[PDB]
Amino acid sequence: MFVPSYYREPHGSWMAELIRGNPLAMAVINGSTDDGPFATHLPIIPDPRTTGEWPDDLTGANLLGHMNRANPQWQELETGKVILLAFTGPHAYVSPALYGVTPAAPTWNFTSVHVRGVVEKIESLEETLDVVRATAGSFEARFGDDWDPSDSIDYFRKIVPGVGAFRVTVTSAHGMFKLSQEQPAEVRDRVQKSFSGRGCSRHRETAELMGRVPQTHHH
Amino acid sequence: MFVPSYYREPHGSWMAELIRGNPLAMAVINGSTDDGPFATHLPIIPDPRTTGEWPDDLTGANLLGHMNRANPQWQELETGKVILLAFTGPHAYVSPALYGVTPAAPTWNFTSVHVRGVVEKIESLEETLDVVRATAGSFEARFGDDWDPSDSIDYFRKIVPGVGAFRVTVTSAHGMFKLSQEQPAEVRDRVQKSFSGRGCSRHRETAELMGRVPEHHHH
Ligand code: HEM
Ligand code: HEM
Repeated sequence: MFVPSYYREPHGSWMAELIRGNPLAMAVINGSTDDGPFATHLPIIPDPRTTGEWPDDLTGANLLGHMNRANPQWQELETGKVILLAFTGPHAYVSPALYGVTPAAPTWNFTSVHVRGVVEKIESLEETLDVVRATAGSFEARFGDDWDPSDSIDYFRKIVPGVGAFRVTVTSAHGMFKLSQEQPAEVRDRVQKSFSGRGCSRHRETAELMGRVPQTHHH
Repeated sequence: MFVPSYYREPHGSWMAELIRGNPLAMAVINGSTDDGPFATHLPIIPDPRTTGEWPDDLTGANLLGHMNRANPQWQELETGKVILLAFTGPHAYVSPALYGVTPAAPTWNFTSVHVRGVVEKIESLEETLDVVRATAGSFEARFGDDWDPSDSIDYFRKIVPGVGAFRVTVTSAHGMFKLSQEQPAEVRDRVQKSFSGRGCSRHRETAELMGRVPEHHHH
């Protein structure tokens, strides 16, 4: 991932936070020269084993995902293949009108974590079930409404033969936190102020992240 | 793009619409077997000279983008290479507690357009400057606050040698509009109703899309 130094994650935990808050990744592997790469949007969770052995920069951590086994990308997920998982968080277009500075150019503030690693296909029926149930339980607790899977565990087992589950061992993770760090403090405050007053949560989230980046040229 | 039949764009114009509102694409090309694919977030516009604005049918359309020429992906972007541009729109986790049905599994409603095409590198500095000026002007009208670049056109010339601009001639465009179409009408209404009341606009945006649609995912 190409990241100018002033847009790198302010601390490694920001990557963890973004991955956990936006776990529907784009999973990308090389394809043929004529087809281009494969890409599938699919849910990713940290492997619960990694919680007790957490690496600061996520290197060597294990993530889990699944996809449809009818999806052509599944046939290509050979164990040992390199994979990219791209997670995106809040973002918003920045009008130069908020800068109060001339000259200037517009830009887009945005947040992204690119994780690279090696795929291992999961074939076991029980381990596949462990993946989808841990994904269901983690997402429901974080984003849901106290739904109880207990009456649907047998339902999961009925449909689990269709699941293509896989593990990613992380070889690198990098954050792009493009939040006006190139601008003077007075200029970032003006954008952040304008973004807070929008009321559209995505703008508010972007403003909150820009406020937590310490004082550190793009465009 | 792998898309179950019931999640495909109901009309080609939905894809243009999504790209229009979320033009910061993830631009992806193949890499080496050891590196994995290249991926860069960058802004995409229709070529004003040809396509001009967004058409229902994107096949054969000409798009333009740019990235930093110092970005390793620029070196690998040979003219004639295939590229993927992935655009994402609104999305939201769906708790089964909204279904009122047992058993069930959770899911994530989301929207995505994958555009594939053939790359042509732009080398003229004036044409490169044309690309970024058209991008800034288009985005400012759509997302900004009436900022006038006139006093910054000389600033653009100063920094434009760093711009790697490129054209994509589109060979295919496919939409993933995952909006609970696998669920019965009463269930879709109930999820959509809940998304309207959340107050996070991303949820409202997802609800508005579910309302526009008149199947065995997780079934
Ligand atoms: C909890 C959050 C979950 C999310 C967000 C989620 C999301 C998804 C997505 C987006 C796909 C399509 C992948 C592709 O395009 O290749 C998929 C596939 C699939 N998932 Fe999940 N899933 C979740 C949990 C579960 C659970 C608990 C099960 C139970 C076994 C399950 C079973 C399946 C199956 C069978 C498929 C492939 C066939 C189909 O789409 O029905 N998933 N999932
Ligand atoms: C709304 C309008 C624009 C947006 C959203 C935008 C966005 C971006 C992004 C995301 C990158 C990073 C690409 C990478 O990671 O490799 C970039 C690079 C660049 N953009 Fe633009 N751009 C816009 C307009 C312009 C204009 C008008 C110019 C004037 C020349 C310009 C000059 C550059 C340059 C020189 C770079 C490479 C070096 C750097 O990032 O500072 N951009 N732009």
